[PDB]
Amino acid sequence: GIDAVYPSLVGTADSKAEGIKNYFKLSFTLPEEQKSRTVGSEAPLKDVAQALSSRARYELFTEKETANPAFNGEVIKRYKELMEHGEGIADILRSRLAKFLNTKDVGKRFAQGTEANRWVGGKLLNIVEQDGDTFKYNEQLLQTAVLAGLQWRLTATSNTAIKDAKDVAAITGIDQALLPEGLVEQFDTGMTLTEAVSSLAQKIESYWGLSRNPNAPLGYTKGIPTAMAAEILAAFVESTDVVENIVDMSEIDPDNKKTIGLYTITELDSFDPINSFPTAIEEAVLVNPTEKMFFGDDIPPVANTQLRNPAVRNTPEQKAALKAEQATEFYVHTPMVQFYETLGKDRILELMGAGTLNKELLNDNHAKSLEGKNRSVEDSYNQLFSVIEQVRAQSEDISTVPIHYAYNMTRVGRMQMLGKYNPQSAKLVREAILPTKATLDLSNQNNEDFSAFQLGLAQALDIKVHTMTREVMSDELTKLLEGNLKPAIDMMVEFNTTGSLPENAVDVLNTALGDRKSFVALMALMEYSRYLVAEDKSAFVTPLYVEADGVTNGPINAMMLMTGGLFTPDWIRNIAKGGLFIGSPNKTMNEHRSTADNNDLYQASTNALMESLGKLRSNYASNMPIQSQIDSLLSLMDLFLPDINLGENGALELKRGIAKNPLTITIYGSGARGIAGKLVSSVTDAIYERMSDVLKARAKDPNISAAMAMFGKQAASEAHAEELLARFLKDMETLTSTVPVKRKGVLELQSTGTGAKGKINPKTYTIKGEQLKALQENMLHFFVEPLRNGITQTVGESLVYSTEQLQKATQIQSVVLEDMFKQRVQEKLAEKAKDPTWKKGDFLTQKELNDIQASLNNLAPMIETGSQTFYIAGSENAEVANQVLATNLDDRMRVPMSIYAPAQAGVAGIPFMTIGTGDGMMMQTLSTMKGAPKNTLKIFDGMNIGLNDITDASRKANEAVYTSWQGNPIKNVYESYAKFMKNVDFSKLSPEALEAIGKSALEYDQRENATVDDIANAASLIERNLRNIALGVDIRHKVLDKVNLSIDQMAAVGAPYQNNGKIDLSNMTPEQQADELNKLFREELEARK
DNA sequence: TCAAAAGAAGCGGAGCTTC
Repeated sequence: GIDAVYPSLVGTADSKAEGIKNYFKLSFTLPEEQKSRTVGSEAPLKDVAQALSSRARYELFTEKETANPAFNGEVIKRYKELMEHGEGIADILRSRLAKFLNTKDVGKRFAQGTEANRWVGGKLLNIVEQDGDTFKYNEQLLQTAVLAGLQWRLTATSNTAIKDAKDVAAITGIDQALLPEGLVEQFDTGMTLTEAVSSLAQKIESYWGLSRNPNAPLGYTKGIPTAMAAEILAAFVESTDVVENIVDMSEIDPDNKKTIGLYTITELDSFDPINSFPTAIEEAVLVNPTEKMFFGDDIPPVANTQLRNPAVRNTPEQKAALKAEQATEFYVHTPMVQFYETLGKDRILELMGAGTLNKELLNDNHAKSLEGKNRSVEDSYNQLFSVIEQVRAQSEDISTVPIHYAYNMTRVGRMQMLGKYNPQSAKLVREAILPTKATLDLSNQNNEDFSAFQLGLAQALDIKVHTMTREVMSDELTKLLEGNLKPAIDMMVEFNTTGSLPENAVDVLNTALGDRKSFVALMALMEYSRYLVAEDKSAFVTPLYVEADGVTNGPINAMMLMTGGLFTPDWIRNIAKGGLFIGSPNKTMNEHRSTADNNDLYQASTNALMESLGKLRSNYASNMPIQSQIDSLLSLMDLFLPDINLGENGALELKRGIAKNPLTITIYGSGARGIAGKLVSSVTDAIYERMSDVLKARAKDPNISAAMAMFGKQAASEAHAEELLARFLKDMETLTSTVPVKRKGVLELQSTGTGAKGKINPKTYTIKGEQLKALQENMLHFFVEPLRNGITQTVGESLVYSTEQLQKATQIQSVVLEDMFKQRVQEKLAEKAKDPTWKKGDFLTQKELNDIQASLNNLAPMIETGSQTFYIAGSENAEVANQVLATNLDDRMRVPMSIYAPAQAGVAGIPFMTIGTGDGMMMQTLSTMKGAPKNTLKIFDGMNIGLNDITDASRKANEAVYTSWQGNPIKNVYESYAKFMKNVDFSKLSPEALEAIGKSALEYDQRENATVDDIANAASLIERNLRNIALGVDIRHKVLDKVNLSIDQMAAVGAPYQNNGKIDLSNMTPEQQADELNKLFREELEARK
């Protein structure tokens, strides 16, 4: 079969033969059902080029009757030029093989018997054929691989993952808090070797259309395609389709020896016809294209497995979730597209980005951040227009072309729309392609329709819609439309009348919006002005939406899901700030915020921080030098952060804002040091920006006061702008030269001998490493520490205990799985080494890996809820194989061998379960529950709803929130950890893993003098802890369900979900409610007893 | 801290080494 297709390859397809053995045929086999239309073709480049030569030829080749209408003349012409370029890549490749065969007589040595086809750099020799006194590529495999390479070149960038700080830190080996400025931007805008080759390899093997033989070594099944990828990547470097950049980390940190390769794909012109249809190749080659747009009733198929987690199948309920979301039709809203278009890319960059930095006369570091904001917008813009260019071809009226999007479930159970730039992920696109729409009767402003319309406009305009009633927001929206926004409204009216914009459109918009500016705000100004000129106001069609938005969702979900003790009154008040109201029939978040408590969970945190902060000062009341450090750190923040306000007499006031991100990531398991670095970065980002202001201040006057140029705004006078300049230089002084150190459980100031000193240069200015670290330590001990205590005091110690036990449990388990998998890989390799057909370079077969994985089932690597499946340890590390998989023909581009294997979890257990059983389970529920809202856009912790169904959809959302609150993540972990605890043997563990386990289950002291039996007893103690917590959470949930509850967590609209609790707890203080709930609690315990 | 990983290259044909 396979030999009949490739009968001329070099070698014998028998692992037991003595001479050259051909590992291509030994590792692959023809599939049952055709996957690629090139297998069997003696020249895929020519055949595919012919197939692309005309719509008629295309249709026949793909055995389809009609072809994408986007496949017209211009596109056809661009694809002809691209095919000719494919021949260029092919020629480069053929020439590289020849050079490889000549150097060090590899070719001659290979023909004489040297098994060079097994070297990390010669696996491609498995696809060559004998030709005279040398070898040559098999044209079918080569060309097909080139076709794969062309598709990848056209759409790889758009499919890349977004790299945050964590990623960059892991890649570069530089602490996340110390990354220079545009470093993250530089690495997010390029691909690492692994990222490039991996996606390229996947594409190549896919186009080859064969199947992996389960009994073939991974070194070949994965190696041959990866080796082909490396060569194609090298070829693209030679052709300049791809730019390679070797980043030397020794400059950005003299101690780092890592030199990292970065790969960027030369972008095509935004107006290139290929963009209107960049999947023509993919769609001709693959019978089941996994890269295309979905129009009409061409619905996306349902992913069978969790994203990048083949070991986990999407449960039946999750599959139903995906199906519902993928069936939703999205539509282009022409007015917005025409607006973006009339404004133009350049002006949207000015308006929503940094618009033209050409005046490269602004702080060097600030300039790198501004450049990043521009990129995100620009790429976002071109991607939106490439999409409408294809849509446009589908029909005469682009507003009526239905659009479907593929989705998939992630590790933490979220339904992520696939693709970097889409409605779910890109704000710019979100306002252009919507699933929402409604026909409203706005003829009377007393109608409910108008009231929904106002809600939509107000929320888009940044009015805190969930903090007031419809009525009150109705007045606030009006005062704004007729106020600061009127000039922008009038302009939009003209735009929706003649199609033109003034020359000062950016200024009119920027001035009318102020900090309310955003893409959704542009939609609001657009929709209101459309309504104004509308002929028939009684039937206004708009995609404008209202989002049922979760209030402090993550922290509230955690409190609700993992608090496991008796009920507390602080807890009852605090949980009310998240939508759970006890004894208040039909109460809404709007009434709660305006009538009972105007402070949300972020504020409560900030207020607890302020108290814990004042407390810190007392413990050092006399220590003048410490008081001054705190005061200086507080002074620096007040100088640049809006959330801090030191006032005249010293009154310290804080906004809920400074606790937003920290409260959130502390729920995702973040450490204190990490939070501190985030805050520092905020400060520095603002300083760098103020440095640009100064530059721009003296360019506007060469004599402006240094102080006046930097604080002319914040100040009210001269000597005043001098007081601020005095605080700055002094704050940067004490903060970079002196840092707090915790000794004997007490704080002590220590000099760094690396303080900031010298004449400030507003353009070169930069807060370096040793100075960033200093700010970091001050921020850590004088702000974050008290903030962390405040957070804990707010969410509850009980919840913190649960997350600790959860982390510990999931960690310990991840360790064993990891150590065991690694060991059993070492045992098998130990056998293979005794086999004459095997070689040190080959790894194990997929079968041998599937067996090793199976040998771990009894350790319960999976966590089940009944509707969701989690595999916390799952990952793709290079640690298991610990070896190169393949290199290019120049002995470079050495790609490490990655294997799907369990790894240490760290704190990952927390985010996985809180997100998974929290917002993950909720949205899943919301899209599959009886009467599931239709035509919405779900973004994890919020849902966009068309103006016509905001009431019922919001209520269903709150109901979904309620059923997700019936979850018990700890219980699920208990179930898994308990099975694990009865099959694990801590003596089979290396001292390495045995030590990590001790860290989680044993208190620092007992670690050294700890036997296997010691950590086994402790680990066993953790089982009981979880068992107890799970039992508590379960009682609370049942008890809480017997009382009358009103839930409005997905606030905005004011449609709370009523649980019909029979027991009435109205007319009671939280204290009374706690005692009553505990009576039902103790009572329920007895029941079980 | 979750969402996905992750250094390059001589000599020799793996994996130690130096930057």
